Amino acid sequence: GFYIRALFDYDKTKDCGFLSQALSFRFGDVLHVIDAGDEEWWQARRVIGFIPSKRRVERREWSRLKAKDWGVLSYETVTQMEVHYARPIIILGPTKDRANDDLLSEFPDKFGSCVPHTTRRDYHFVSSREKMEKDIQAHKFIEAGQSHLYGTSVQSVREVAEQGKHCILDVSANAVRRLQAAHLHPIAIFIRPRSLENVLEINKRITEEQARKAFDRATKLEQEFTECFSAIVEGDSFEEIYHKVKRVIEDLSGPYIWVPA
Repeated sequence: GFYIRALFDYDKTKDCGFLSQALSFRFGDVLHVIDAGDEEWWQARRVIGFIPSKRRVERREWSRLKAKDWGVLSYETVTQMEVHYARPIIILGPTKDRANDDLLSEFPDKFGSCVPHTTRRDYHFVSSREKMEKDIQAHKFIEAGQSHLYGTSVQSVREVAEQGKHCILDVSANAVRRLQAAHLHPIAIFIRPRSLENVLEINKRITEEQARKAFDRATKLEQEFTECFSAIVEGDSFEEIYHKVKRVIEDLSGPYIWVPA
């Protein structure tokens, strides 16, 4: 058959109280499709039941958008490939900073921070801003910005990854595609707030206004970068989100991983 990665969560018993041979899966789950003979329902098992076909899932999506005329994600085929480095980590969403620091302090042997370049051991110093600006234009950085310039080079990430540890990247989701192109498949973990109230329950260190801003930024982050996420994590407290972040990292950190195309 063939393999696909789900780009949405699916649980009909949970959503409707309907019992059937339907398979339940979460965003990011890799599914082994054994029989795609039925146009509406595919037979598969998480890497044995039925899941809606690409045709069925999208038809439903397009129908939704068409409802707004004058007023789309389903699955992606994946292949397994071997990796010779430790996968970089990109945690996104509310509390991502806390999760980053705790992983670094709690497991220094497994996680490390890379050495950023700067125009201003700690940093890779660059004398010329011009040379810097050109390297940026030359796609040497996964992400950069500024009164001095700062950037995280593909090479610096590579060094940490080759040394055998997951490199904790403090970058935007835009960096995911950048890393994929450099053949350094990151583990992009999105922490999704279940609601505005949920943000204050997973992050007990911010104000109500900060939580609203956080919820809004999370919503726009999911709308635009879902395909780039390796996993989506939710919870009723940071502890639970942290526990899941660790589990997701482990689950996706083997010598063999699933990738697009």
